[PDB]
Amino acid sequence: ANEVIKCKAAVAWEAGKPLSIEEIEVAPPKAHEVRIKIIATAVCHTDAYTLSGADPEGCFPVILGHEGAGIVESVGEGVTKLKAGDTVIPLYIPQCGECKFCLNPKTNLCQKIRVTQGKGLMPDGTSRFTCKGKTILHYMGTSTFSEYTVVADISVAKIDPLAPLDKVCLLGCGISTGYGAAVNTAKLEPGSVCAVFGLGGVGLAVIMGCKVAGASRIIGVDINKDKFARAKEFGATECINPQDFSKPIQEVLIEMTDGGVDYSFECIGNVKVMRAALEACHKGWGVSVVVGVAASGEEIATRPFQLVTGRTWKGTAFGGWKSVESVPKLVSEYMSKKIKVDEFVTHNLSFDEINKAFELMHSGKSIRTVVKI
Amino acid sequence: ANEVIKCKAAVAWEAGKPLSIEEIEVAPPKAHEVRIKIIATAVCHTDAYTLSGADPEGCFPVILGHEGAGIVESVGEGVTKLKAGDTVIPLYIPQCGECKFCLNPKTNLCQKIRVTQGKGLMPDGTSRFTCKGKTILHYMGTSTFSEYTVVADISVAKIDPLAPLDKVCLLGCGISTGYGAAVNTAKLEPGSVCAVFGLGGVGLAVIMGCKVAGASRIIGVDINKDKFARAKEFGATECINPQDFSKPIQEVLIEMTDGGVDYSFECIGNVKVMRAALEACHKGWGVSVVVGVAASGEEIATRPFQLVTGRTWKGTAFGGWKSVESVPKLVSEYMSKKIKVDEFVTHNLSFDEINKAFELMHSGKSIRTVVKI
Ligand SMILES: [K+]
Ligand SMILES: [K+]
Ligand SMILES: [Zn+2]
Ligand SMILES: [Zn+2]
Ligand SMILES: [Zn+2]
Ligand SMILES: [Zn+2]
Repeated sequence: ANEVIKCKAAVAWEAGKPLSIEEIEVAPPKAHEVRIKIIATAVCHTDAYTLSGADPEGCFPVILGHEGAGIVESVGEGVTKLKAGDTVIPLYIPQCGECKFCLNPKTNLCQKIRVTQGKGLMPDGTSRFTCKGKTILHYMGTSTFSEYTVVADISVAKIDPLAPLDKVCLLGCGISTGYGAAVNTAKLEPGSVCAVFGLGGVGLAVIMGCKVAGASRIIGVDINKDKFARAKEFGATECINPQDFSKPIQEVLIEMTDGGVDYSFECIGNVKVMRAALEACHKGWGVSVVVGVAASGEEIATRPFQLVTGRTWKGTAFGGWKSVESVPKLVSEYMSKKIKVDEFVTHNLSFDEINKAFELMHSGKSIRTVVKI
Repeated sequence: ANEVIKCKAAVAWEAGKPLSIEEIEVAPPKAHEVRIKIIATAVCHTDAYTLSGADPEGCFPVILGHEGAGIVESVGEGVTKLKAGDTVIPLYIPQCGECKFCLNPKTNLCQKIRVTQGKGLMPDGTSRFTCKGKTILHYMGTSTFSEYTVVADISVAKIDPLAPLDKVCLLGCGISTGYGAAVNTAKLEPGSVCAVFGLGGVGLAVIMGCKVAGASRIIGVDINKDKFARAKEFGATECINPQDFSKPIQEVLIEMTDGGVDYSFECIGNVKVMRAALEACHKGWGVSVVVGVAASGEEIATRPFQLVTGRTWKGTAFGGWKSVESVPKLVSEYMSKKIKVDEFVTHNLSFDEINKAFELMHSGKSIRTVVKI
């Protein structure tokens, strides 16, 4: 029978502090749960946001991480679609396929287990993690910063067994989110003129998506010009640094596109840039998609005139992908060379050096650092 | 040859004062212009707004009015599509049919004459109105509060000769705007749950559109319960007065619809209500359409979280209808009984009593007052 597993995990004991590599215990999977051996994981801006303590919903102690890939170690009772050995990717956006959201083609926001997930617990209201006599919380239903994690059986995507996990773990959030923002949320048409604010992992994926969709122009926008080279490699036709201008960035974009862009994407999480992204859109048919997650309490604003005269304000979560059915297809698109993933990896580290990944992100030198468990 | 015409018109010499019935001179139609004999007109909230003086770009003196219907009296050089005797409706939203906007299926905001129109002038930068030696400005390119008006030849919809002008003049703005907001901007699907804020002419037209689209639930929202009866007559499944609840109206609507509405429409021009309308929308797929025009400088706001979790913020102008090609079709839908127009008329007055139409505006079980020229 499935026994308790003693392994290593990067525990976040408290907000504002680095992660600590600890010996933890991972309980066996209960009914409709799956225990996964994490092979590779990466750090997303969101993991850092929660660790900072700025997240009102953040609770400690906790095992963070939501971009990962591994192998099913064991399954709980009732689980038949998955078995030991299956290659998988943990999902923070599950897909029960039965709730009103899963049944509605216009959304991917399954609500079946959100309450418990928000509390860092499995669907039955308890955690499978313990460390030095203390209960350790789950995070985003995935907790990938551990040699072994337990997730709800609806939070699992079974993928191509030949997929390189040290690469597809990135489809766990960043890449999928930006890519989906373009082809799912915006559904931009061939020839579209697009602007992408923020040239990090998500922004690059948006550009990637705009290129796949056939955009005629893709303008990258970032104050850090060191991000331009890679942005162009991904498809950006040109990049502009807001600091090189003495007028609001939206005015710059309107000027260089004769009215504004057809589609804009904010991939930073800055409400001011969000307003700018909307206002840089063309009158009559422009559409701006909010992809980044802004700090709590912060509000976006603009004059209703902007909407009345034709612009549309949208947002997206995990690129609008119905997770369980989509993630496997995204992996296949990677395997068939339709989308890029390898190009997103700028650094590689061992599990013990996971804090360097946070350091590299904060310093803005990297796009994605893959951590080998 | 076309002579100067001496006729009656309701002139607004200054803001805050009643319109004055004056005897004016209407110059003949210059190149690509059309002089129309106005048979019937009505007052829209926008006319009242401009007259109030609370409008920054509102100039004086001016001949207001933009909801009208009449007959072509004469046309200027180069006009071949229209001729004396044609039955028409003046358009504040043109359709030159050649600009980037007119050629784009996603918008109806022709820009060919926007600049001159905003200045109360014809395309050539001059006005065709004079009174007591003073030049009188045009308004919204229509100036229907006159026995005769002159408009750009692209601001004309040629309609069914059998149409009752004392009725279809309302298709000049109010009805068409609300109706189009539902079927063009929202494009709501059968069975949709809707909420309409503001139960005036525009609001009722939105309700009408929701019913035509097959909406299942249509909740009218207004602080004036006197507007509910007619709202139900037009199709509202129920009406609620925000003042009857302690909780913010969006929370009330979310509770009533188990999550929020599929589509909301703000038909008041209040940024606070626009925010409530958006937040009253269901997670994952809710859409809110701003139909009302807010006061200058005022802005709408919300937490980006609302968009990231699936809601969309939109707006509309004249219901998104390509004016010249759509108005004739709308007249035909009225003639074939697909939509209502007669039910919007709550009062009838003579031209000299036009000021009462404005008095009736500031309150009531009054929707539209048709002024017989
Ligand atoms: K689209
Ligand atoms: K729709
Ligand atoms: Zn993430
Ligand atoms: Zn579900
Ligand atoms: Zn045009
Ligand atoms: Zn109007």
